[PDB]
Order: sequence, then structure tokens, then C-alpha cells
Amino acid sequence: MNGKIALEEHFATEETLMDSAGFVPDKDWPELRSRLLDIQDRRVRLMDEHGIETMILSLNAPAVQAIADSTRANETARRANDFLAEQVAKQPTRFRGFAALPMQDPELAARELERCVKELGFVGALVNGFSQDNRSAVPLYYDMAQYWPFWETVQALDVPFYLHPRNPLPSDARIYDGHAWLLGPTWAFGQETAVHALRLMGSGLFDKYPALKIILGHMGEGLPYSMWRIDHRNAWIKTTPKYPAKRKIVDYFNENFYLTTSGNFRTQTLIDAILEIGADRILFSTDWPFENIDHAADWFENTSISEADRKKIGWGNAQNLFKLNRAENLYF
Amino acid sequence: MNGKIALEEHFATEETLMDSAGFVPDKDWPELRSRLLDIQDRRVRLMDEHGIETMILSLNAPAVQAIADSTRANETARRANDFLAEQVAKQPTRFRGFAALPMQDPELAARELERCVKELGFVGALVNGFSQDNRSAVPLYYDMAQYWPFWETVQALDVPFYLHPRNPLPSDARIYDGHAWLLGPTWAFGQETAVHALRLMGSGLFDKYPALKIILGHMGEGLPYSMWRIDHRNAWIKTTPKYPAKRKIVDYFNENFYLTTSGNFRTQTLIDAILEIGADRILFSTDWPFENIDHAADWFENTSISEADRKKIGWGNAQNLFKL
Ligand SMILES: O=[N+]([O-])c1c(O)cccc1O
Ligand SMILES: O=[N+]([O-])c1c(O)cccc1O
Ligand SMILES: [Mn+2]
Ligand SMILES: [Mn+2]
Repeated sequence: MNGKIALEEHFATEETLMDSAGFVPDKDWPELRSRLLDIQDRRVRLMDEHGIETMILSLNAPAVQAIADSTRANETARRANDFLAEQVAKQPTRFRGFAALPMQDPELAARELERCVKELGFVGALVNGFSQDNRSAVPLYYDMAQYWPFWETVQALDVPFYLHPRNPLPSDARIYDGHAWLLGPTWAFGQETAVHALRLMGSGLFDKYPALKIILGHMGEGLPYSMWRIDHRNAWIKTTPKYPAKRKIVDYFNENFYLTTSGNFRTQTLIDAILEIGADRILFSTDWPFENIDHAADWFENTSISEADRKKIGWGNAQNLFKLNRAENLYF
Repeated sequence: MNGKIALEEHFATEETLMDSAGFVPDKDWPELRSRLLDIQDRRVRLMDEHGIETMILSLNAPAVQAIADSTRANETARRANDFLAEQVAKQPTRFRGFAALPMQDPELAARELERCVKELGFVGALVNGFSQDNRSAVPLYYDMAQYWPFWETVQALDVPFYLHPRNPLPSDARIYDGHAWLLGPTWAFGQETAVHALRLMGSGLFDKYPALKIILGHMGEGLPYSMWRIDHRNAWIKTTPKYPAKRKIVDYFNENFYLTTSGNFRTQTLIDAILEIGADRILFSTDWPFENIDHAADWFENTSISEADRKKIGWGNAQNLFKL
């Protein structure tokens, strides 16, 4: 299947590169490094060889979310976004960009997102879970009240926000002490991101800004399997859930969320997500360079779904969501 | 369907009753405490009315796992088990018992499991995740080396171990701060229990004792959905995983684990589990009294599976597993 669109597709600057060291063995770092740093050459060749037309590119993790001085976070984000704009400009038929944002500061993040969308032509933002800010004794999650004006900006711009993983801070990771093998994509990434997404849904954010679009990778980080139980546990009790949101968690999931196939090339899992959130809200993605493009594409080529849904998940959903077949993207 | 066996079926003694109070609104506590304390009467009438032949009974949560003094923990476990044996003896065709265990002290736990199985006729153990012990700076997980002689005893007795949930300790639960609605069965229970299971699998415990049988409630606490990813993330990297176990995590999941349907009455979830671990390793359970028996049975009656698998999940698999 030619013409696919992929949107969990990462790169690094020299400035952010070392954030990804640790996620593979030392013997494999030279390869990973080379993939992270390459946008124009081998990446596009692999795209051609595996039927990907468009990668929506994003900076690696945690990157800006781990820069605790918010003035410095803003500087790094601006440099990364300017670099990404230049790279997109070199092969504008094959690439679009997601914004890196200094979520340490709601005002700075909102201003940078405006600049990325209006001046740089980016199509959304990607953020690696919670932020570290020296001013806060605690990690910053985006349900907290100070973010609500930032979200108002996201909805006004009408671009999606990709809530990507990061690892929990060590003081929030004691269950994994001695079992470091569970950190990262094995498990801890998914728990961290699932809970952050649920915090957004419970907070009532989507009652106030109901047109927001949030994207989750990895088939939704376990959410579809357990979504029934989130709302329906202890169903004999007739009560009002003790969160500020007005409706069921599943309502916000169904209405405000999209899931990608990144790093979760498993047909059973895809089928469960289809039967829970529907194929209209599922997007192809690879997680290159942490996963192989050929692994992602070969799995998706043959996974057990209808040809109609293979086209929607492969490219139709993303083309519509990111308005890529519209005049502003094609001609301006 | 009559003849079902259910095995996440809870009761409390007066000694452990109040552990359950925080899990329902104040207005529902009278109903809940009456369900927890009743074994012989309404509980059996509801089994009759909804086709359950046998409940395998277990003490409520966290119960013994929250009793920090291990001497006292062992005293509480013994009393609860003696009580449970007495209650089972009144209606022996309808009930069996799971042991409550003082997991704070591996020797005491092994001794109590032996007693419950050989002397009281119990058919396994049910433990509410990690233990708190005054003597330990950290919560106790059962992958830790001091529990291996305990697991040797479980395998020698050849009875299953039900790894049931509890909530994380507050210092290990900051991600849920200002979001207490996520604690308990909503989500925190499953995360805590999935990782405890995974810690067991990656520790190599099942290389050393391969006939161990571990049971998880709630359709396996999200494990089947993400199990491919657990082993196959970053697949282009060719390397030995950095855990002591010799094989893939999925190999231990498939070979040593069984899942129940407790509190997870969702057909899509069941089918995903069927297509990952197989219907021979799934078992009907309700989570009474925290879930209604009628909701559990009515869902299961009509869920979208073969009649052969409805019989196996309903009673066949549990009959084989517990040698009834
Ligand atoms: O998303 N991921 O799962 C992924 C990353 O984006 C960064 C490191 C490892 C990895 O698998
Ligand atoms: O298993 N549970 O989810 C369950 C309990 O055993 C204890 C409290 C509430 C509940 O839903
Ligand atoms: Mn990624
Ligand atoms: Mn239970």
C-alpha cells in the first residue's frame, strides 16, 4: 500500500541526541544515532521502499520536557522547531512537522505553538508527557488549572496534541526498582501516558474545550482493553463519579482521542481497539527509529482488517485530521 | 448456565471488615458490609438464582497484607482461615476456600499454606499484592529472593496462587494525587497487579518452579493487550533481555497464568484475551460483593463465544485446575 502517512516518527538535534542513549544497548547506539540524525537521506529511501508518502516528524524524548529551566526550555524548543521547519522545507512533499513545546510555562508553550502553526506551517504538537520545572516541587501534568488557557489556544488553532510517553521520575518509579527492564517501552511508558490521558479526561477539560484532539501512540497505551472497567466497575453503586468532568471517561475517549499503531504491531490489539474506539480514530505510525519502518509497514500491509479500513488507517484518517488534502497545505 | 464455578468471591470477618469501607460511597456501606459478612444465606440464594454451583471464597483486601506486625499478621491469617474452614464445612458442596497468608514472613506463609491445604482442605491462596512489614524499609514483592522457598512449597502442594489487587502506598501513588478517582478498581489496582505479575515473570521464578499456577482477576489487569509489546518493542535490536528469566515474558504468561472475568464484563476484552492466552486459561469469576452476581452471570451467559468455551470458562477449566 503506497501513500501511507506516519506520525510518530522521530529525529534528534545534537542538543537533544543524548536523551535517546539508554534506550538501546551500547553496541546499537551508532545505528540509532545515525537514524535519529538523518532526515533527508536514508529515511526517505526507506519511506519509498515501504510505501510511506508522508512522515510527520517530531523531536525525540524527553527532550524539552526534561529541561527544568523554562527559559532554557523555550530556547531549545525554538531552535528545534526552526531546524525542523528548514528540514521540512527541503522535501515538503514528504514531511510535515509537530511542534516541540516548553510546557514548563503555559504562556510560552501557547506562544510557540502559535508561531509553529502560523509561521512554520506545523500541523500539531508532540509532547513527552509531564514537564520538569525547577519552580515546581512536583511534576507538571496538563490537567492542572494553569494549562487551561494553553488548551484554549490549541482548540482555537484547531491542531492535535500528541501526548507521547516519557519515563516516570525515579521517586515515582519504586515499583520498578531492581526491574529496570520494565522501564521505557516495555511497560512504564504506557502506564505513565495512560494515566496522564485519564487525568485530562477526568479533569473536565473536554467539557470546556470539546473540539480538542489528543493523539496517543502504541494503540492507546492499554486504554481500550480496560476502558469498560474504568467507568463500569462496581456498577451496582448508583453515584456521581468523583471527578470534575460531567460525563463518562469513555465519552471523552471516544470523542476527543485518536490512537496510532506505533510500536504495537499486533493484530489482536488492533482488532480490540477497532471494536472499542473504531477504525476512524486509528492512525498508522511506526515509531521510527526505535522501531523499524519495514516491521511496521509489513505488519500493517497484511493485518486482518477490511481493505476500506486499511486505507483509512493507512492514510485517509490522517489526511482528514491534519487537513493535508486542503488548499492551505497543498498550495500555500 | 447452571454449574458455574466462581473464584474471586469475597467475604470479611469483623476483624477485617473496615478495610473495605473506603471503596464505596457512605450511603452504600450498609449494603456492602451486609454482603461481605454474609456467607451462608443471601449469598447462596443468589448463587441458586444465577447458576453458580461453587464459590471459592477469599478474605477481603488488603487484609493480612496491610498488617505490618508479622506476628499479628500470622494471628489474623490463622483466625480468618479457621473461620473460613468452619463456614465451608456448613455447606461443603457449595464452597471452597482460598488461604489468607502472612506473606510478611515467608516461613510463616509457607507453614500456613501447608496447614490450610493439608488440614483445612483449601484449594489455593489469595494474596492482595505486596506486603507491609515494620521490619522492611520497602514494600515486599514476591519476586524477591526470600520468597523462593515459599514458592517451592506452593509448587510442592500443587495449588494455585491468586495475585489479587491492592492500592499502591501513597509515596508510590503521587501520579494519582488530586485524582483519587483513579485509585482502586478504576485503574490503580490493575497497574499495581500487572507489574507485580511481571516482576514474577521476569525474575526467573518460573524457570526454577515451572509448574507454578498464578491466577489474575479482571481479565489479567491489561496484560493481554500489551503482552506483544512487552517482549517485541524495539524488535530490530538483537539482544538478551536484561531480566534474569531465560525466556520471553509471554512464555511464562501462557504457561503459568490463568485469568478470571471478575469485574471486567466486557466482550471485546474477553475476545482479546481468548486470542492471546486462549479460552482454556480463562475462568468465570464475579468479584462479589464489589460487583453484582446478576451483572456477572447475565453478561457471561450471553457473551459472544462458542458454547464449548462458555462451558470451559464457566466451570470446565476451574474443575480441572482445582481437581474437583
Ligand atoms: O515511543 N517509544 O516507544 C519509543 C520512543 O519514542 C523513545 C524511546 C524508545 C521507544 O520505544
Ligand atoms: O477486585 N476488586 O476490584 C475489588 C475488590 O476485591 C475490593 C474492592 C473493590 C473492588 O472492585
Ligand atoms: Mn515514540
Ligand atoms: Mn476482588
